[PDB]
Amino acid sequence: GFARLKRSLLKTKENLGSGFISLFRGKKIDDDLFEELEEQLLIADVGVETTRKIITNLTEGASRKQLRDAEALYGLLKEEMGEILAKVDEPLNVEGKAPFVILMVGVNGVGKTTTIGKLARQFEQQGKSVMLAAGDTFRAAAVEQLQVWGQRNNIPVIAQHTGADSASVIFDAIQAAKARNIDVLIADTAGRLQNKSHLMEELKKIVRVMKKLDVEAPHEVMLTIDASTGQNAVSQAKLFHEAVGLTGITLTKLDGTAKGGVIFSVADQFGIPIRYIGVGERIEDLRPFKADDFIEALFAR
Amino acid sequence: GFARLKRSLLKTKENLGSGFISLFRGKKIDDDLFEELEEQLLIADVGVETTRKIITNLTEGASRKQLRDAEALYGLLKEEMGEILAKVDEPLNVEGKAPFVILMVGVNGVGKTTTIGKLARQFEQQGKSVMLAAGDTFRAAAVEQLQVWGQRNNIPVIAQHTGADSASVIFDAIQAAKARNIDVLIADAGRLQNKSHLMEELKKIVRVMKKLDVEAPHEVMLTIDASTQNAVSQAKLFHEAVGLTGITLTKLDGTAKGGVIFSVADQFGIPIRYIGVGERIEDLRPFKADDFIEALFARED
Ligand SMILES: N#Cc1ccc2cc[nH]c2c1
Ligand SMILES: N#Cc1ccc2cc[nH]c2c1
Ligand SMILES: N#Cc1ccc2cc[nH]c2c1
Ligand SMILES: N#Cc1ccc2cc[nH]c2c1
Ligand code: NA
Repeated sequence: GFARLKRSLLKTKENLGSGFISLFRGKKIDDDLFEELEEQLLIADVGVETTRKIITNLTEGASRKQLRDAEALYGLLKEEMGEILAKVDEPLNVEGKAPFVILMVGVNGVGKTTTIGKLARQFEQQGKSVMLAAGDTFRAAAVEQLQVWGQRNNIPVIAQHTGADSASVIFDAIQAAKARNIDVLIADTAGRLQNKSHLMEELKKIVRVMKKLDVEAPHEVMLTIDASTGQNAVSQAKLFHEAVGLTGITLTKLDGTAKGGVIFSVADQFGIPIRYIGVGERIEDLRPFKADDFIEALFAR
Repeated sequence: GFARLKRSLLKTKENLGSGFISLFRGKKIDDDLFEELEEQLLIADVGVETTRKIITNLTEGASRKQLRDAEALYGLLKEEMGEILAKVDEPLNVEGKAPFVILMVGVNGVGKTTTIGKLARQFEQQGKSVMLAAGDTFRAAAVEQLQVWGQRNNIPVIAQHTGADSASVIFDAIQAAKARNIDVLIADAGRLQNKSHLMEELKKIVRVMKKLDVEAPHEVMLTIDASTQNAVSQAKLFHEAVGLTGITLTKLDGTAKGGVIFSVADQFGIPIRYIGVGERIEDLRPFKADDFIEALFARED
């Protein structure tokens, strides 16, 4: 089962889920064993504190049943890691708002703009009318590409001149979305790396200006991060969460990275729903995150 | 690849998968719509019981999600139909036995003998040695076709005179396969005229097999023809008569009634090992439920 997800997770599977099978084969449960396991979890980008949590519950659970063969750790690990992901299994529901405003935050070059396009096309396939706000206002090439993408797919894109105030663009977009009975408004934002404090105050300004038109907006604050960037994904999540308060995460580029295990760190450290995972190039490969599917593909033996 | 798979399903896609799109376009979610959808599933050979389950789950999930637009039923239906096939998505693994014995059951004229040849060539291509047993012993023309095929393809075929005891032929083939360290033995009657006979003959075959290897047959594989509820009915008969462990469904291409795969999956819960979607050896595809669903529900809008 799950042949496509298993292929996407091939490099992750070398260290997590099925990768544990060779690590445990014919070993006994002792400190040597748990030390090897901790090393492997850290190599897989699971994170220092998440790994310590797993080893602790795993060691206590082994002791209680007086488990002796390391092979018996497998089911316990699958349960422990499964519960980490279950806590952030919650599909995004955009129904019933006029418009449902998604604020897309995150650094440039990690699939934020790709994710906007795929979400837009999915929502329109669902029968919703979508509009985009080109809030990354100082990147003239990014804004023009977004506008060209909108013209190609008959989706309105609200934009202003290079250097325009992003909070102004997004205000004008909410106003236009409301006038045009738009169901989902997806607002891009700047993702420059220099000067982190400036970007964060810019996002807080956007949120305050939105609330001049709708106090429930933004209805979703969605971070996009790229699994191939390993722990940098965690550090980005922390920065954006502390600044504007995330309500959802999209984790892209799971296919072809050995660092997919960063999902556990993201899930455990923040408890924010992971709404979507990106497991390939298709629109349909931005998949709603389903924890038990992910675990099954990972641990399938 | 995936593009050939989509093309091979175009006729079934008229009414299932992407065939649902025109049905939902601009409609409200009400009983008229669910009635039309139920009728469309039944026409596609999904089956009364399986259709009732799909419609019930879809209706409940639409309510809970508070859906407004019929277009949004598409993703829920893709998930419901995908879950039916996920539950029978276990691949056949023929490795590690001397020989791995596949007992091929099914009626005559549904691609059973074609499937035997394609599997034999696929296994050979993977580096495994293969033997066939001509267990359809009262049909002289069929035995000779199988012998001719084995001659043409340099694969040994164990056979006896017309009217030989099937279980004895298969007994002799397992003996020979074991002596020659053959990796895979594929054993071929499929007469439904007196079904009480055919079924008792299968139980005799299995009993005799177990004299030489208590694990044999390692797989009991039914073959049925997707272009034929006859295929649903043959699976019921063989399922109750013998313990099926796998199912091959042939001729999915060029037929517009692709729902039998869903009815078979849901009613019996037996793994679907292979689907035949064309004339080439490789068009007998190891079944991947996720690939199949994606091809069936592929949409470009
Ligand atoms: N998916 C997606 C996508 C593809 C191209 C562009 C260009 C600007 N935004 C885009 C989004
Ligand atoms: N265009 C624009 C616009 C309109 C109102 C406010 C309020 C704060 N920024 C704004 C920008
Ligand atoms: N693939 C295949 C195939 C087609 C015809 C016969 C007849 C006896 N074995 C057969 C195998
Ligand atoms: N050829 C043949 C054969 C040999 C032994 C037994 C035992 C039961 N059936 C058998 C058939
Ligand atoms: Na499968």
